[PDB]
Amino acid sequence: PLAAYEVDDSTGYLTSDVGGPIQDQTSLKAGIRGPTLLEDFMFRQKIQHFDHERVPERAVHARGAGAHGTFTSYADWSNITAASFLNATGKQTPVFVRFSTFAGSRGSADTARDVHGFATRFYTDEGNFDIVGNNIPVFFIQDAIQFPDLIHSVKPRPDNEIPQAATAHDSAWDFFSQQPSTMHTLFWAMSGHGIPRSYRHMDGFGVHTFRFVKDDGSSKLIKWHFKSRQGKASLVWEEAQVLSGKNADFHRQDLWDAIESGNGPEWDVCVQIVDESQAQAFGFDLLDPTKIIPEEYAPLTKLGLLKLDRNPTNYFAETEQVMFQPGHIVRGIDFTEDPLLQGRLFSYLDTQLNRNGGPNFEQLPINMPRVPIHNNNRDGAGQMFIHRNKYPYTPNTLNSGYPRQANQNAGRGFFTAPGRTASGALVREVSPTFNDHWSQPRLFFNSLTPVEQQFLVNAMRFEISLVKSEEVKKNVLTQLNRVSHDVAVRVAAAIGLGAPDADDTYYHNNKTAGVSIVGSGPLPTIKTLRVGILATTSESSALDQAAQLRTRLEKDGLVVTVVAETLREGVDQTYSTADATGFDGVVVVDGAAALFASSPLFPTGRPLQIFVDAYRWGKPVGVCGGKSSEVLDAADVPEDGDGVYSEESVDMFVEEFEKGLATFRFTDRFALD
Amino acid sequence: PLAAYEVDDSTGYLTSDVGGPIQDQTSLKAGIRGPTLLEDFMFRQKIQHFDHERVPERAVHARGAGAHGTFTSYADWSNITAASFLNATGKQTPVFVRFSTFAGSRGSADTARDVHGFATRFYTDEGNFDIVGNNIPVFFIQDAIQFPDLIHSVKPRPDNEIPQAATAHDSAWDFFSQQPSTMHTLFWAMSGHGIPRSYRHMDGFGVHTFRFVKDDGSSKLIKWHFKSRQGKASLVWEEAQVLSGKNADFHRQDLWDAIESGNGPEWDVCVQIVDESQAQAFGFDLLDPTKIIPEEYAPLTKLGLLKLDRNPTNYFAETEQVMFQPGHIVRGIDFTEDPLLQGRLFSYLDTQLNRNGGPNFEQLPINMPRVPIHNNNRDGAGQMFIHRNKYPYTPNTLNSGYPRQANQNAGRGFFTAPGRTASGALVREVSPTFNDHWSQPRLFFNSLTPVEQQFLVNAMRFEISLVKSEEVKKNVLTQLNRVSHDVAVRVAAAIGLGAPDADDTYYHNNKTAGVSIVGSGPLPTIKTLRVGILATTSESSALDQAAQLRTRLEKDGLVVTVVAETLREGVDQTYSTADATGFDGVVVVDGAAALFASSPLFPTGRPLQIFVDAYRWGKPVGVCGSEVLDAADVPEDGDGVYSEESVDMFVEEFEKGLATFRFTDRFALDS
Amino acid sequence: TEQVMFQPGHIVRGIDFTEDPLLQGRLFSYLDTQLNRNGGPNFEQLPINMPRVPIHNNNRDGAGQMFIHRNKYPYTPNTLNSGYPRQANQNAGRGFFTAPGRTASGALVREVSPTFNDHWSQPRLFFNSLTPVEQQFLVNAMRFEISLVKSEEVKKNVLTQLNRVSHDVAVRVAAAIGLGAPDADDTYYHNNKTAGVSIVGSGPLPTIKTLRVGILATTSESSALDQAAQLRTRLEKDGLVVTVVAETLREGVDQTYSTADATGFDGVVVVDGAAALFASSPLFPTGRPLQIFVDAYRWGKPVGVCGGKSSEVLDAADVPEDGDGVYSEESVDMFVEEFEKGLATFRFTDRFALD
Ligand code: HDD
Ligand code: HDD
Ligand SMILES: [Ca+2]
Ligand SMILES: [Ca+2]
Ligand SMILES: [Ca+2]
Repeated sequence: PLAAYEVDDSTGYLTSDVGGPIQDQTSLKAGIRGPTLLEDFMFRQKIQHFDHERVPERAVHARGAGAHGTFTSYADWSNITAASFLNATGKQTPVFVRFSTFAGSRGSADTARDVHGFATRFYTDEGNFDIVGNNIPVFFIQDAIQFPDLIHSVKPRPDNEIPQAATAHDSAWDFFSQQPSTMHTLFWAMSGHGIPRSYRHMDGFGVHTFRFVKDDGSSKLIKWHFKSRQGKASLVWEEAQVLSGKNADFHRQDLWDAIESGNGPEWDVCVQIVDESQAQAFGFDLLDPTKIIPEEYAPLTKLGLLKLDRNPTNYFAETEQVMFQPGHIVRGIDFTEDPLLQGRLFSYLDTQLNRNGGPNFEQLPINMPRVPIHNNNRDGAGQMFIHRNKYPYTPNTLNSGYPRQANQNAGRGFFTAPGRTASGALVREVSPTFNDHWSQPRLFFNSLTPVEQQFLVNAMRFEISLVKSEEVKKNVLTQLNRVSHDVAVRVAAAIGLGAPDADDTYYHNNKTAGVSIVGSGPLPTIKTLRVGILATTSESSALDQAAQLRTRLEKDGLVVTVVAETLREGVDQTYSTADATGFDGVVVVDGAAALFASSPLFPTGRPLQIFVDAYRWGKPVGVCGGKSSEVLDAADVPEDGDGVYSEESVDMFVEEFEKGLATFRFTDRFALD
Repeated sequence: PLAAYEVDDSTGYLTSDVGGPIQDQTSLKAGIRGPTLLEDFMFRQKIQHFDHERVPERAVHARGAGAHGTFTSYADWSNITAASFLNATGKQTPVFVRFSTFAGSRGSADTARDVHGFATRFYTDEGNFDIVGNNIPVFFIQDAIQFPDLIHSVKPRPDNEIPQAATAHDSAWDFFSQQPSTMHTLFWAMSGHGIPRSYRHMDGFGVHTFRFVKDDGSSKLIKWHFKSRQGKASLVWEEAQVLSGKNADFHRQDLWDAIESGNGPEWDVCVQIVDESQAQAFGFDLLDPTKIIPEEYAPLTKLGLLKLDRNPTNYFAETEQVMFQPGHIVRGIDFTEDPLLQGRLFSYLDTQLNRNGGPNFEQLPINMPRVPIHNNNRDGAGQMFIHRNKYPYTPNTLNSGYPRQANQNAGRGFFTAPGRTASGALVREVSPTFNDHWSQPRLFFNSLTPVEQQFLVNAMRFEISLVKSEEVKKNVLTQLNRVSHDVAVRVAAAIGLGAPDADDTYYHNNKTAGVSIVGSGPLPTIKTLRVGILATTSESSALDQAAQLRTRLEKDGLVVTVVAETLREGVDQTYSTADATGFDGVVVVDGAAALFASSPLFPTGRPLQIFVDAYRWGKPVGVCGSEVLDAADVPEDGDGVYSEESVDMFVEEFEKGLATFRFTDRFALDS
Repeated sequence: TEQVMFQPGHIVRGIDFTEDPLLQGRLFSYLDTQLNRNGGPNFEQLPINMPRVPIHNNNRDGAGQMFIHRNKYPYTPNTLNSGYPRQANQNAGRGFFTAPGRTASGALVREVSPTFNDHWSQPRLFFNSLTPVEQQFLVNAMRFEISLVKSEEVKKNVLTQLNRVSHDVAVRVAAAIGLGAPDADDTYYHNNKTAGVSIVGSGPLPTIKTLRVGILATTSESSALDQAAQLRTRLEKDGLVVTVVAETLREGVDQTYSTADATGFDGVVVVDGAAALFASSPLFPTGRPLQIFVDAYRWGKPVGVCGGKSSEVLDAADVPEDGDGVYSEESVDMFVEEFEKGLATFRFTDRFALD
């Protein structure tokens, strides 16, 4: 896809950047034990390059990972949009997607509790079109001017830069409690959507209302929804924390691996579409980025399929250097007067100057379009083009009036939706239509399962209990209470304050479909899911059972890891490196039962800790071979529990265990208030 | 110390950067539901600043933390060096120190297994002097030109950028096994030195041989050693991994807290001093940065005290922007022909152009000297001075010959040690004197305790089992076996390969003092160490027990956290947020026994897991008030296990255990 | 000077923008372009750019950050820094505020207001307001530049636009470049004038202080230097900058004929003791002394000979004694009094031909 820019070093002699063959292993010296010479250009070119390898990390979403793929349109969508990449059944457009967390710096853990980015570039035949989205459909704030306040509050305290990749400190919760617009996103981040199981098991949302614009100039309002074909799934917090230490790269590795194994993830690219006249028809303002349109009021139209199926060749060149902009817009789409979106337009063009160090960042292979470029932009540091047109001004006669102006009527220009209008004073004021900060957070909460609601309360309990200021904590309970009195009461319990009296202004009982994770049924596929098989070298029997299990499980697309004391034929991982965070389900072969009752080869109690951890975190666990009580009794796991399996028959074991993998989590193991 | 540069925003109205009062909470729009206007300069100035907040992270040592302090000279050292900061008994020089890991990016965890940076700036009355050191006294490679090879191999694989902050992958071990100079630093990194308990519980080393130069021109060869006065301590690996998730900020938080509480860490700044004639006298070449001088051959001389006692005011401005250079040298010190050192001098000047974006990085407050600057450097982006001298060239008459040249005999100039010499062909060749890559790794290994040796084998077992390539794994065994056959046998066992036959060229039995962690006796102080008291709100007796334990422990300078199901008066932390990685010792109060036998307030089994984790990780653990110890399966007769009715008897025992710090009998040994 | 970074966005309370679509865009440009010049976002921290009042805001970090901020809670709204800094606006803290009478209405358009469409009437007003010679100078600048335009079609297109402002201008510029002017097109012609835009019409200068007088002398006669010295004293008293020019430097001589040029002077005086120079030396280029006097005259400057013998200098220069702005007195005092009026007059525009 970027094949034209690739550099092959599978053969040949080392050269400088200017093609002179050289060596690079010993410095030039005055004598064998002498000082290094200034004239050693080999040394200096190589070390200068190294000294300058790094670029500024993104200001937000610094930690992330990307892949190439393809978008395919299901129809000719000319009836609703002029957009070219949507103009034909089966029409294919190359994409590049980067996923990310939000707060953390570029080496922070994938499995922090955070908002996640989901940024998609369509290299369309009428220009690059970016949808720069998140895994959560609403944002914290209602005006782009507040962006640095939010980000300052969420990032580490600036005297000591503590804590990394976390909202669990005074400043973030001070901001949330003083700025109540944040409530809706906060509730999302405190649910399982804050700790998704993988990039593949989350959705993407454009967040803002945009416009679809036909060639005749008429427009409709839309929201983007990228709906996962892998299903929605999350971690539990106490698993996430351990995972952040055991494997900071979990999400990027999961994505890389799924793509390498031929299981590249897929989304349905959907929109909600409503009329301009419905901007305030739903009990809120469609310009307000803190609100969703409940699916009951407007259903998804599936536009096409997004599949990621190709890993990058060089992470830095492709993933680190990709520079998205919501200003990368194409004919057939337009902006709205969402004051959050409005300010983003400025920010993303400006910030790339910081990252790239110069104005020619669109010339980087990953940012280049796949159609010709005709304009009078010139010069700048790092200019890679050699322009032939020596009259780069409009209007001209000396280049015969080229390039020609493009617009609604000619050259398939972008155009602002011609129905759009402005009226009134030039104001720095907030629309009173934006003022209800609480009803939609309550709607979201109502729509979770009882155990899911517990998980969310328990996340707030965790975070707020780490806030040092009593006053901030009181202010936090004040805002929570406006969403739900019960939530305030339950989180106050953990922090030894009293909740304030019920304030019912915004209370209600309504629910909406499609926002719950635990409620979304079993996963539609178990391909790529990870099964750990805990075995031993001390019994040839155990290794036999493991091999039999492997054969049967791998037939169904599961990634099987056999664990034992030491590596050898058929064993993938040692107990020393193994951890429950590494598996979606854990099986002990009964040949290995003795290990679950000391070794220099692994930390004491490791085999049993993996089983106990997996059970406590809600995963399918079991013993295969028929003798289960020694292991289960050691783990305090009840033989009759949901998602606990015990069979002698390998075929029967796997048939039951695979249902448990699709269920994914057994939530009956978590206590409720 | 940087007070002149401080900005106070505790009062006043919001202004732009040019002092015009503004607001910053709502955009300017055409109508109340209208589009944002280009003429909103309040918006654009604020968001432009934010857009440009980030600067490139350091190419290595990107993850770090810093503090201000003071160095105090013990003596007048004029008899060995001309260095002004060492020229009088009791002479004080402000310092700034940054500690770091090595491989990880910004945000990665403090408790990765890694080499650690320990970079010290002395703002002397004769210029800034930097010692840019590590916690390990030898480096991987023997020539600066190999640095990008080492770093590429150790940092994440460049197709997918995995794994973060770790040598546990094919490329690192490919390089190690192909470049055997790496063996000595590798053995250090695979020891407890790879996972120190804090910045305060590690030493600092200059690594290279440098020269001390007297005013009379004569020179001696030296090594810098910063010897911790808190003692040396490490984590265990299985604890460190969890810690990296539970608190990535563990080291920087430990440093911040120690300073805030009046317990700023101290080091004795030391040197080994030897004659120029002894360059090759110790069985290796003093120019070779992969070798130590055993303390048996050359004892340490204490020059003065380094103390850190002041946290920064703004992390970015001070810690992130501090730009160290070994080129920051002062009269009385000189370089050697160490080819690793030689190339560092180029690198650290060049690299600040990347970080700062321009040539005036020395004008940042944290980089400024504390004496006047007189030179003819001019212009450049971000120029902060207004130079009065309009004839900035030498030689001149129009500025009366100023600034004047400084040298050995005038203006206290820096001078290259005058005895230094060069001879021979201009070569890109390695000295044969560098060729022994294995003896000193074996020296180091020999000097560790039996269980220390086991930890190191187990770290290699852990990492090498993750290396996918069979051929790389075999190549690694070939190298380890040249250091020790027994090491190669023991790590080969974990990876299902056969160890190669013993090859005894570099085997020996010698030991050297001062390199072992577990062997270095109990900690000389237990101030700052963390005790978690596990209690319950369901019994008032439990809280009374915890409160009484608190009073007695805090007297002795320990940081006490009382844990229970929920927060209230006397309780610091919930079981939900508590972890054994957060404590140096764990005490259960009798009255809370029931908890160790389910709750919506914390994950199932959390209270007993803390206690069990702590025990298995080697910590002092106890019950104050056998029921608990049974449930935990912790033996009452265990070293570092405590069981006492009386709070006074308990504390007195338990504090002895905190000084011992780790009970290593809890770890299995090979064969 | 090099580092000063101006912005129209540097605005204060009591002033506001208009919807001038040129002004509007400038506001973006000057903030952005400083990133290029400075290489980073902290350009307002350069000494020449700093304000002379306290700065209170939550801008942080960036390359070249020179401040050490004490406020560790730089976000609004906060309680952890007690709500500081406080928002400033019309009603509090002397905030900037957009003029509240300001309003917008209509479609979001990339369209030009028809109110902007007269491009020619005001150029005509400007031209009408210049003096005849001044109009000739303008025509001649156009003649100079347009004759260097190589494309025939461009030159024709230029004549088209010129003709819409003034047919006479089009005809006169066209004569120099060998094309015909298009026929008169009177849509925008008029005879209106406006005050204060003319240079040559704005009367004598109000002060001659700082103006430059070159006195051309010689070392060959000790009387020439005595004359130069008398003139210097008289002229410097009135705050003129006097350069005495001779073949070589010495006490009283400021520069050599070799470095001297008419472009260096607002007026040129020859002391009649130096007449023989105006009639070869290794010390300056052939004919330099006469050339300085001839250039000065032809460029419209006051020129003169002081001492009483003028005819040899004036005749060699083809300058008429009775010319305006040509002076010839024996008396130093009388010479200076006359010459200084010529310096205020500044240029003698009768020396330039009209169409
Ligand atoms: C006005 C400032 C501001 C506001 C209000 C937004 N952000 Fe943004 N965003 C940026 C300022 C910006 C940025 C600082 O300009 C970034 C950082 C790196 C970059 O290229 O743009 C960016 C990064 C960026 C990334 C990473 C892109 C990549 O992977 O390279 C994603 C996914 C988003 N943001 C998503 C959004 C969502 C869904 C928003 C709310 C609807 C949002 N941002 C609000
Ligand atoms: C030729 C390249 C070169 C080589 C051979 C070395 N390094 Fe280095 N080091 C760098 C090039 C580098 C650098 C890339 O230039 C850094 C990164 C950021 C910086 O300011 O300098 C640096 C960072 C740096 C830091 C972080 C300083 C801070 O806290 O800001 C420390 C502590 C060290 N290194 C210490 C060492 C030691 C003890 C070495 C072996 C004796 C050594 N380096 C070899
Ligand atoms: Ca904070
Ligand atoms: Ca690798
Ligand atoms: Ca730059």
